[PDB]
Amino acid sequence: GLKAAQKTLFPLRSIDDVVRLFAAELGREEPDLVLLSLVLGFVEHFLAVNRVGLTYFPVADLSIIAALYARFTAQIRGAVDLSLYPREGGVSSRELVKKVSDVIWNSLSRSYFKDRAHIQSLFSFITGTKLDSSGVAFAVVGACQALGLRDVHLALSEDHAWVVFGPNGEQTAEVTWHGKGNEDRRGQTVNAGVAERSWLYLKGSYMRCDRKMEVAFMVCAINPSIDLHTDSLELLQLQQKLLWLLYDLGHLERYPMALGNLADLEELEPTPGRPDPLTLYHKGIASAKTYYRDEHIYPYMYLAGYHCRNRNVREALQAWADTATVIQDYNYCREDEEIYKEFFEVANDVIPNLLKEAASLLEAGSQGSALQDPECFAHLLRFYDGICKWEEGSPTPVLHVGWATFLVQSLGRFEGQVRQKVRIVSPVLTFQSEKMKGMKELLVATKINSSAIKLQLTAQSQVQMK
Ligand SMILES: N#Cc1cc2cc(CN3CCC(Nc4ncnc5sc(CC(F)(F)F)cc45)CC3)ccc2n1CC(N)=O
Repeated sequence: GLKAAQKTLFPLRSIDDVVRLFAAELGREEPDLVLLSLVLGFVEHFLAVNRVGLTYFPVADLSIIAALYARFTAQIRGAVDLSLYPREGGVSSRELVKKVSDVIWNSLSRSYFKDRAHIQSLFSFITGTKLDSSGVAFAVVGACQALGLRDVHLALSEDHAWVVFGPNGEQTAEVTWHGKGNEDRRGQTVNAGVAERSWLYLKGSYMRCDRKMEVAFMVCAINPSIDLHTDSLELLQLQQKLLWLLYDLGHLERYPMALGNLADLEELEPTPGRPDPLTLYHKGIASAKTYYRDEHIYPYMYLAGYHCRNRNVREALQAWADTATVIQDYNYCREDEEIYKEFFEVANDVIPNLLKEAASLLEAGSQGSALQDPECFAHLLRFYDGICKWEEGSPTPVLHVGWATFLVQSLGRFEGQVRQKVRIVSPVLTFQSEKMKGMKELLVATKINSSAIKLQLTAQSQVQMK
């Protein structure tokens, strides 16, 4: 509107007043995305971007928020003439969605760093004419709600955002960019990406948000970071409370990554009487299994990261083996580079550092070490198996000799007598990839044959002539 009933909690003088606003909005038929995003971006601005003058909480006065809201609705209503796009069926057309996407896109500053913090909200859009990639998608959905287009909803993968709309909410449209130096496909469907079985489009098992999930998205999108070394405790507390509000109302049921975010917040500062972080990570994974065919990677990455921080080697390896078991049934496509980067960092940095510490601790007499547990060696092997299987049939390869050195080093952290105890069947482990099936021979020698490993992992045809 803003409607009279939306205004009665103002001014917001505290974290808990913001929470009350969210609770009130979530109790309405259609929570007001524009109002909520402006409020979050306002408080984020004054708690993370510019804390000059801060004494407790940046009071959000109705006059200030209403004026921001008016700037948004005036910009959208002036630019989008709904009479030019007649709505058949109480649903929107592709042309109308593209128009809204154009209006947001064309409003943005000509030149800015797209990867900077605090450019996610409508507050950034109105005051700085800056949005990040998924911020543009959110803004298009907020603009469509403001226009009365109840069918337009946010669609989310693990690295991208677009909208669904139209009859039965069955249409898809690109509304923002993806990555850096990819050609924009705004206006198009996502069918080619679903059909090529890329991770970016999750084989079609992406999130199709309702309004409540779009609220959850903006809450996950809060960025408490003040700088590299410093987070806003106020914004961490706000995000954590809003996530629990959403959780209690049922709106994180179909949002795996939000559960992982909340688990991470609880690890940092536990809320008395709430589920442990581990419980929450496992609920994230359950969500992915239940609603998204177990086709998501981050629920397992979140779990693994928690075990890695707690130096739980065994359970970190199991979770990373599970991440690889998901990825194996995708094709590695152009525009999947963020998930390649994650797997690369885990294989080539995180696991080696973890195993190096484990090796030192073993030398010092640790008992029950992952390095003496053949089931842990099997998890490491299943992690590599899934990466190798991922690469099979992909249009772009994954592995290269830069991975092989770390594989040899990681295998060698397990003594031969531990490695011997895994039974590789055609602990028991079965390999899905042809690369690992050929490597089986090499995996039990007391001294691993480094060169042969390297040849098998990279499928390098020849050794040096001279
Ligand atoms: N092990 C481990 C591990 C844990 C872990 C945790 C993270 C944390 N990120 C996990 C993903 C999370 N992303 C999200 N969280 C909620 N909602 C959304 S919707 C969306 C798509 C977009 F942006 F809208 F286009 C992304 C996304 C942002 C936080 C990143 C890499 C991680 N790793 C891999 C690593 N390299 O350490």
